[PDB]
Parts: sequence; C-alpha cells; structure tokens
Amino acid sequence: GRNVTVEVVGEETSEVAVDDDGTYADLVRAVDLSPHEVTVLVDGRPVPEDQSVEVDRVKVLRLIKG
Repeated sequence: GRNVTVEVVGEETSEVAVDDDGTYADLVRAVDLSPHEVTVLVDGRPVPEDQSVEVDRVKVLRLIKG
C-alpha cells in the first residue's frame, strides 16, 4: 500500500510509509538498516532490494507452447 508492515526478524515490527516508486531497499533504510546487511522476504521468499514494492507489469510464460 502506502504503509507497509516491516518485521525485522527477532527485533521490532513497524509500519513504514512507502512511495509509489518505492523499493524494498527504501523499506530497509526506513528501519535504519542497510540493504547489503539483510535479506528482505515477501511471503517467506527473498526479493531483491531494487525491486519495486508495487507491481505494475507481469509476464506470463506458457510451460508448453503456442
């Protein structure tokens, strides 16, 4: 959304405002950590720091073909 809940595992959970073009890197800096020092996880799977929090474009790839 604009506020995203950020859980620093084993430490504090807080709400962080993120801009429309914000990245996970921005979420990490907002909780006073460095992205190089951490892994960011969305539903238990890691995401790269430079990825946009809001998804505007998706690719769908057929497993078979056509």
